Amino acid sequence: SGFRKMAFPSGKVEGCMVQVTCGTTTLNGLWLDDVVYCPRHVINPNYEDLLIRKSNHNFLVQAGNVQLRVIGHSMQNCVLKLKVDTANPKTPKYKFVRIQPGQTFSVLACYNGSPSGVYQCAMRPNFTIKGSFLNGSCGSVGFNIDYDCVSFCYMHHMELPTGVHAGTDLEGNFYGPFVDRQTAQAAGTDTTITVNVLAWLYAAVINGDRWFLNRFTTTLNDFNLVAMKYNYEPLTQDHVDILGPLSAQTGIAVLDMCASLKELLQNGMNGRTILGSALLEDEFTPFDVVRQCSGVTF
Amino acid sequence: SGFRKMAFPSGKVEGCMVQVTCGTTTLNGLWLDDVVYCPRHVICTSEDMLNPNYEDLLIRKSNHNFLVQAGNVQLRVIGHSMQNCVLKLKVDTANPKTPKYKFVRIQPGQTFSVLACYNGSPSGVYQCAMRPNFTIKGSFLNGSCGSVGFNIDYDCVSFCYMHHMELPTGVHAGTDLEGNFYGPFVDRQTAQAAGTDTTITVNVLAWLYAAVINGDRWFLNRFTTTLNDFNLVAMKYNYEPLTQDHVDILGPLSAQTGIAVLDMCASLKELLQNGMNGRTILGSALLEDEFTPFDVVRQC
Ligand SMILES: O=C(Nc1cncc2ccccc12)[C@@H]1CCSc2ccc(Cl)cc21
Repeated sequence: SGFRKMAFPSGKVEGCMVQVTCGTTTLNGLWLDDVVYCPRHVINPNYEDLLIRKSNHNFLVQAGNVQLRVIGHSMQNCVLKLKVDTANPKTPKYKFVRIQPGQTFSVLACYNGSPSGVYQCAMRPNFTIKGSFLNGSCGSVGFNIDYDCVSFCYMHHMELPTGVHAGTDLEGNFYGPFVDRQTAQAAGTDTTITVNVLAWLYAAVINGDRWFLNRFTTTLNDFNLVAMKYNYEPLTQDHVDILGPLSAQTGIAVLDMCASLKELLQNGMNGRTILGSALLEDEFTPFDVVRQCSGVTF
Repeated sequence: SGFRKMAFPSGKVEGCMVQVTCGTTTLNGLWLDDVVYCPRHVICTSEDMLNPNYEDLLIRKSNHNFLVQAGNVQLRVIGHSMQNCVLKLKVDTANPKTPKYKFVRIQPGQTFSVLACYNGSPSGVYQCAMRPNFTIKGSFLNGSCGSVGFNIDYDCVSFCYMHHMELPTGVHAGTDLEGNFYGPFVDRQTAQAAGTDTTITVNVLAWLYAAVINGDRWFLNRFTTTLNDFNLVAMKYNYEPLTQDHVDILGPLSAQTGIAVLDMCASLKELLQNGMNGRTILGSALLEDEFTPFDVVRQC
């Protein structure tokens, strides 16, 4: 029993964190094989013009107490790739994956190439992450672990004026309509990840919290008309299919749980909590719920 | 900016997790140097869990009865001893991945990271606090016994908890790494219940200071309070008494924000009286109590 916001074990990623210094800017790098990936803002910015002026010895890369020597550099979108002479012996089995809004991942927050914390979060529908980062956290990475394979999905680049964070996939493509420069940028109005709230309501049922259940069901269209009113993302037939295993396990049809959610949105919690929360939690995917309520290991 | 419940990076602990099997029972072990630490109840059978005589069950065991597995490698047990509720299995190989470590016993209100494991394989990491009633509100299933709680400070891993059991309310009980249980619990299947839990007041105050550091001030008020008046009110909401030690501990956060501890106590009293009124503090509609004053200074 119990339901916690759980992150993947970060060990396979800790062995990849390095410090990257260029000029006065120090941030984090991801050392995989003989390449160090880091935000290109380490170099009105014409990044082609800025990178051409830099030589390999301008980038000081530090892996623990060992300085790696840079033997090449190239840019791929908003990520700088520093070719190093040494392949990381701790390189795990990995993939670069781009995630969709609503998908969750673990973030290994780093400062000066040293991991300081690990937390679980979700890519918001507005493409920001509500992370916890300070100055020097740039280059910190988001990931998921599948068996023995680390799927890198995020690299931190900046903080928006509202305190939320913006970054790219490992190929340098930003999540969201953001650019890597000091300019007027704002996160769009956020919405609640509906499929994730439903997954969390199923997790509450699996943990013995049933007070919010009711005899009612709803059509997908009627639920979505309610979801639009409360700034909740539309629930698709794909989401309903994805919730299938949890619906079979608890005996509560997805549209039956949708009527519970509709009543919760119109009436509130009434002083009650669900899994120790007075708000509807949306940072657990259906897969996260199954994984935690079954104990899958890595 | 931002405030998350952050766990320590678990890598230094992952390289210590092993599987320990004794008969039909399989649980997790912590392999540090040439010793594997695990709950002693790994030696318990079916008609043993109610009233086990661990000394009697252990004397009947030999080293080869304990199967220890580190990844795909079976470690050879060359000795065994019991220290309180932990079994110490001497192995023939020192863990090359052993980090700099200490065994520390924590007090209620202290937080730590838990590396939840099944079959010696880490599955997740989360943050939690030792409740005032000595239980932890963890996320543990069958086979998670032997999973450990820890903090990392200056490259040193301080092991503070080892998971042993789940109480009937879904809360968890365990020991420090010397085998001493936290709370009035025993590693027996006899009727045991967690005491009434209370809110960790010093942690709620630390979290209110974290909210102020992050720009949220809506809950502040023009009032102050005496420590005694705060404790009389707080106890009525099942909040732990705030001691002068707690007030001293909150000193640095009080100096940083410019809000005296007793002025923040008056905001807390008012929040307990009024509730949040549809508002949130650091993305939460409840008062968070699993961040210590030290965690707040660390993260903010
Ligand atoms: O509680 C125990 N195991 C578990 C530990 N954490 C989470 C669990 C979730 C679900 C089922 C079992 C879980 C064991 C076996 C049951 S009776 C018992 C009595 C005393 C002692 Cl020390 C251990 C145990």
